[PDB]
Amino acid sequence: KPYNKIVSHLLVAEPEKIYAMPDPTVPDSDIKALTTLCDLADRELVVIIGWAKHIPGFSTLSLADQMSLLQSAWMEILILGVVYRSLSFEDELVYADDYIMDEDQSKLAGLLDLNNAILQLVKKYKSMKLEKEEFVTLKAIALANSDSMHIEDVEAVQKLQDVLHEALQDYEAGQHMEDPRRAGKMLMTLPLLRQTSTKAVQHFYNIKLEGKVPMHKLFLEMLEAK
Amino acid sequence: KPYNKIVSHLLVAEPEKIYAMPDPTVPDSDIKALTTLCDLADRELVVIIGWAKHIPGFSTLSLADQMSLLQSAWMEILILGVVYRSLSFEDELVYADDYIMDEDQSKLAGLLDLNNAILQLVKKYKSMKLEKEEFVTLKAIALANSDSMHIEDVEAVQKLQDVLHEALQDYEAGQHMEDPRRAGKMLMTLPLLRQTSTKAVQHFYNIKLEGKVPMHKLFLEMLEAK
Ligand SMILES: Oc1ccc(C2(c3ccc(O)cc3)CCCCC2)cc1
Ligand SMILES: Oc1ccc(C2(c3ccc(O)cc3)CCCCC2)cc1
Repeated sequence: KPYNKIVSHLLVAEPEKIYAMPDPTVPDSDIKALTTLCDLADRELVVIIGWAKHIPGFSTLSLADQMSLLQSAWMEILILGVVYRSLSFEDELVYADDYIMDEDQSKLAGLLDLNNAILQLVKKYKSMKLEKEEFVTLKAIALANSDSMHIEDVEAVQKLQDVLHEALQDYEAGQHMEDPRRAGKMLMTLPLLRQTSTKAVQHFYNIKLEGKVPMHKLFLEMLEAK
Repeated sequence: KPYNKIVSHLLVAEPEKIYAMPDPTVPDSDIKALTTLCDLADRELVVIIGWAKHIPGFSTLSLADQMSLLQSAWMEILILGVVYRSLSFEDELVYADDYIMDEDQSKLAGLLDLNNAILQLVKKYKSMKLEKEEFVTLKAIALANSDSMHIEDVEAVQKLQDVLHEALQDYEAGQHMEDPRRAGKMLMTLPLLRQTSTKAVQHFYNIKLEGKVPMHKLFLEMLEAK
């Protein structure tokens, strides 16, 4: 009756934060900002692949299904990270401790509209007082619930969805008795995450095609997987 | 302890079906198919505005907030309708009783990819054995949970979300004791609905800009509202 083991487990499995390391020799530009961001994403993708797979049941899926889930969910997982890191800030996005974007910098990078949607996600979670326990559980649910069209073992993926959903249910029933509908409210934040991810993928795909911003192999593989 | 009044109420508030009435004098073409579809959407938008509103609390919102919710959610509500009408079919979308699209017709209309996503929604709901009670409750939740950036009374909209969520919870606790997580599973279908809506809006906005397909005023107002 002290809280849910899956939640406890996801908390200890949480990766250490990564630095963006913008090149201090390079003049600030939209190209610099986008290059720095895509480089950070590439490195975070490695972390995410390693992180997944720790999710109970995930490593028992075929490598194909593991890949399918990751290829569908990666943008949502990246976005939920920057949202969480940004909860204590106002109108700023904490991509990394050394890379915090305000409205002006978003404009300069051509990301004002996209970043404003991310800020909408932040605003909603601030109102809800999203906890770390809830954040890690939602990242794992976003992975399991990512709607890949290419899944081999649909029943096994549904089972993963269920284990993680039950964990959220249990956590909320124990920790948040004042709100018998909090788990559901948390699940109801997922559509805006999906919407913002969908738009972010299209945006960076367009940037990929325009050919002006260098991108690493893994990030390109993940982008091209949609 | 017989089922939830909000669910009962949404069932009786369900609009009658509408016909597409493709013009039988016009040769089949992508233009004919898209014109017929946008015309059907325009007429369904009127129905949806009338339907909303019957949702408890909805008419008590400012006209601004009523409009904001409708302008954000309309595509999701239209899509959930064609999904529901299509549950008893295989690889076909029942836009209307007189307008059922198979894979070949989708290709001809340039909607193969979009319609395939809608078919993914259908497939998931078929597996879950979505009921009419659950369909109408999800349409109302999609309206309340539509993430407009323009809401005046955020607390009032959150209250609407909560009333409808509680209705789903209650319905599932009474009707589906075999699955204590069914309400949550239903909420977890909303991200794919949002994703498919997001893509459909962009697609028809592109068609709007290309200027080849005639569109009526209300449909244009709703499209331009995103
Ligand atoms: O932790 C993150 C989150 C998002 C990101 C990206 C991002 C996504 C959306 C956005 O509005 C800004 C940056 C960088 C650019 C490539 C896609 C992912 C990078 C690291
Ligand atoms: O009941 C509906 C549902 C969707 C539709 C549209 C639709 C949406 C998505 C899609 O893949 C096909 C048609 C018609 C074209 C204008 C947008 C809405 C019309 C009536």
